[PDB]
Amino acid sequence: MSFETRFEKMDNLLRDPKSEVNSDCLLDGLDALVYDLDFPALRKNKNIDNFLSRYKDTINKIRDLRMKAEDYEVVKVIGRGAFGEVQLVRHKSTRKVYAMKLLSKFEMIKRSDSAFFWEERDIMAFANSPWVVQLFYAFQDDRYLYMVMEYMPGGDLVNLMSNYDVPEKWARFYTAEVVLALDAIHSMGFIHRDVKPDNMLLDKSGHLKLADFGTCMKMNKEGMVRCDTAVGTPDYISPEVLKSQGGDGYYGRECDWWSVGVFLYEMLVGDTPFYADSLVGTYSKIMNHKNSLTFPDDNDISKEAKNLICAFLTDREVRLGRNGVEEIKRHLFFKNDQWAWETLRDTVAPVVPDLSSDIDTSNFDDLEETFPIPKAFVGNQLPFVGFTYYSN
Amino acid sequence: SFETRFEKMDNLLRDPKSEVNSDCLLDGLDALVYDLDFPALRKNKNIDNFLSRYKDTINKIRDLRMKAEDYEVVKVIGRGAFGEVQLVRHKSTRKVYAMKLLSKFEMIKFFWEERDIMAFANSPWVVQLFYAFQDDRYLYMVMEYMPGGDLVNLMSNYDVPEKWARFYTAEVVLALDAIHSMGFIHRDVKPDNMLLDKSGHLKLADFGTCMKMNKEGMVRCDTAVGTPDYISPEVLKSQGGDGYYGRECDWWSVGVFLYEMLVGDTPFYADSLVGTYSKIMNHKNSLTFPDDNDISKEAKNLICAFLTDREVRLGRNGVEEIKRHLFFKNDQWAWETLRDTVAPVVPDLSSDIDTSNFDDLETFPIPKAFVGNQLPFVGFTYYSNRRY
Ligand SMILES: O=C(Nc1nc(-c2ccncc2)cs1)c1ccccc1F
Ligand SMILES: O=C(Nc1nc(-c2ccncc2)cs1)c1ccccc1F
Repeated sequence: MSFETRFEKMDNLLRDPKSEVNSDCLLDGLDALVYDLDFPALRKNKNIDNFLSRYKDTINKIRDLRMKAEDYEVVKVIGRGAFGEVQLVRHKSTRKVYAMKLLSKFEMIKRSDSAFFWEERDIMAFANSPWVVQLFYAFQDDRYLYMVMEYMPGGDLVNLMSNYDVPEKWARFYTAEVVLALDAIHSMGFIHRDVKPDNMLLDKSGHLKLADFGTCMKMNKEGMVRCDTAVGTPDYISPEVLKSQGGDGYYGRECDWWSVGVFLYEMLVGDTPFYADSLVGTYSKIMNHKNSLTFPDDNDISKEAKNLICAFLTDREVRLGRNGVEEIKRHLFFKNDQWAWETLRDTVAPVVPDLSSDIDTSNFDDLEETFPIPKAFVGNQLPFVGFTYYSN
Repeated sequence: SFETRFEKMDNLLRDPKSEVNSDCLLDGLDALVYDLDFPALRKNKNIDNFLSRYKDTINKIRDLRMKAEDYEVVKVIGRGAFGEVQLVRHKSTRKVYAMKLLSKFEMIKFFWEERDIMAFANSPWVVQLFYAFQDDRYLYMVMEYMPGGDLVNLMSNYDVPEKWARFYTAEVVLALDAIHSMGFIHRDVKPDNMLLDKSGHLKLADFGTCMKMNKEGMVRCDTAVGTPDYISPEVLKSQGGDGYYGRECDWWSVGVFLYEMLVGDTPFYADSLVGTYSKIMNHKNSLTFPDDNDISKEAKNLICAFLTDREVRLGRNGVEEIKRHLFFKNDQWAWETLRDTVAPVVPDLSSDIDTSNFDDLETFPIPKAFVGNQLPFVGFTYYSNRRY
C-alpha cells in the first residue's frame, strides 16, 4: 500500500460507524481513562496527576458537548429489568420521541455479565431491517449505557396475548412475522437463544419488530455457538441451550425455532407447554418434552397447527428448520388466502394500534448502588469503551 | 443548539492545535494499551478483557499509523543524552529527512515547545517539522534535512572573515526575531543550534530551552538554563528572588557568537567550567580583544553593545536598534532581502543524502502496578491532524 492509501485507510477508520477506532470510540477511551484515574490514591502518581490536570477543562467541554442523558426528558417508564429500565423519552432539542434502554454499569460488573450489550448494540444499529428495532444513538457516562431506539407503541405480544384469546388466523400472522424476523437475525450471523413474546414488539401499524437482544450471540464458521452461561426463565428456551450450561456443547440456529413453536403453543393454548410452579420444574418438563408435551382435548387447535408445534417441539436432529427457513415457510400451517411471505409486512396487521399521540403509552402496563473508591487502578469503565454510537 | 454542539465537537477532532484531535485520541488509546499490557496487570479481568478486545484493532492501527520502521536510516548525524538524530529515507515516499529520536525513559529522568515551534513557525528561519510520532520507547520528529551542517562545523574548518560573520549574525538576528515574534525566548542561542540549508542559509533548530514569554514579554525562571560560554549574566544569576528576564538575554548570546566567529574562541573561556562562570559574571573586566588589527571598530562595538548588563544592552528597545548598527552597514545585502541573497559558503553536495558537513558517528522496568509511563506523551503525534 502507498503512503496516501495508508493515510486514507486510517482516516476512513475514524469516520466508519462500524469501526472500533471511530472518533466516538476513541473519545470513550479517553473519557474512561479520566473516570478510572481521577481518585486521590491514584493522583499520588505524577504521570497520572499531570495527565488529569492537562485534560481537565478539555474532558469537561467534551462531556458537556457530547450526547448526555440530560438531553432527554423522560415521558414514562415503560419497562424495568435487573440491568436497569426502558423509558419513553423526548429529546429536549429535536423534540423527537424515542424509547431509551438504560443499563447499570455497576450492576453489570457486580453480576460479572458485561458483554451482551455489544450484540444488542450492533444488531439494532446495523440490522437495517423492518424486522429489527432501530438504534439511533448509543451513549454512556460513569454509571449507565443508554440506547436510544425507535418507540414501538403497539406494545409487546405478552400484552396482546393477555387481552385476547388468539384466533388461529392471528397466530399464523405473528408466527410468520417472527420466522421472518429471526431469519433476518440469523442472516446477520446471530442466534437469539431466548425468543419470547416479551421480545416481540408491535409498531404503529401492528407489525412485528424484535427488541432486547441481550441473549444474542455471533455464530462461528459452522453457524454454531457454545455457552457457559446460566439460564433465566427456561419457559421458551430449547433443550440444547439448557443441555449446554457450562460450554459443554455447541448449538445452531434451530434452537430459536424451538422457541417459535413454544410461542405458537402459548398463543393457541393460553399457557406455555412446559410451565411448572418452580423454575427447576419447567427445566424438567422441557428436558422431558417428549412426554410432557400435551394438548388440551378441545379440538380447537387445527391439524396443521398441532403439526407445526410438534415439528418445532422435538430434538434438534429432527426439528423443522434444520434444513433452512424454506421448510418452515413451506409448512401447511402457513397455507392461507390473506398474505404471501414476500409481501406480509405490506399487508394489514390483525391488531392495529389506535394511538392518542406520539407519546401514547396505553399498550404498556405502569410499573442505587455505586462502585467503591479504588485503592489502585481497577478500570471499571474499560469494558464499555467504544459503546458510544451516533447516526448521520 | 443540537447542530451547534455537533459542529463544536466535530471541529475539535479536526483542529491541529486541539487537545482532542484524531492524533491525540489515537495517542491515548495507544498509550492505554502500552501501559496496561504486562503480566502483572493482566491479572485484573477488566484490564485483560479490554486488551483482548482491542488486540487485533490496536495492531491494525499501529501498522497503519506512522511507525519508526517506515524509515530506512541512512546515517546517525547527531547523538545526545536525550537520544539521537539521524538522516533517514522514508521507505515508501523515498523522501529524505532528518529524524530526532527522544528517549521517553531518559526524559522522565520541553519537547512540546520544540514540536510547536517547528510545526507552526512557517518561517524560512525555523527548521520545519513534517511529522511527529511515537511508540513505547521514543518520540520521533521528522524534520527537513539541513545538509550545510552547524556553524560549529563552519567555524572549525574556516577562519571567518568579517564579511561572513556580518551575514551569519544578521541571519541569526532575523531568526531570533522570528522566535521572539512567536512569543518565545530561545534561552540557549549557540552555533550548535544554527544549521545551514542546501543554499548555505541559516535555520534555527533544537528549541529545547524555549519558553513562552508572559504578558510583558518576561519569563520568571528560578533556575539557570542554557550553555556555559553563552549564558547571559542575568540567566546565570536567575534565582528565587530575581528569576525575571526578557528576550535581551538572547542578544547577549548573539554577541558571544560574533566574538567567537571573529576571535576564534569564546570571550569568557577559562580552563575550568566554573572559571568561565566567573568571567561571565565579571564581563565588565574579563572582556578583552586580542591584538588583532582585523577586528573592525564597528565589530568590536557591536560585541560590546551585546556583552553588557541588560539595562544598557543593544536590543533592549527592539531589533531595529540592532539592525541600525553600523556593523551591518554593507553593499551586498538588505535586511528585507537577505535570505534571497547568495550565502558566503554554498554547500557542494554529492547527493540528497550527502552527510559530509556532519562529523562521523535502556528503558522503563516492567510495572508491578499501573504507572502510566506513556501518559506524559499523549498528543505528541503530528500526522492525522496537521496544518497545510
Ligand atoms: O429490554 C427490555 N425491553 C425492551 N423494550 C424495548 C422497546 C420498548 C418500546 N419501544 C421500543 C423498544 C427495547 S428493549 C426488557 C428486558 C427485561 C425486562 C424489562 C424490559 F423492558
Ligand atoms: O538536537 C540536536 N541536534 C539537532 N539536529 C537537527 C537537525 C540536523 C540536520 N538537519 C535538520 C535538523 C535538529 S535538532 C543535538 C543536540 C545535542 C547533541 C546532539 C544533537 F544531535
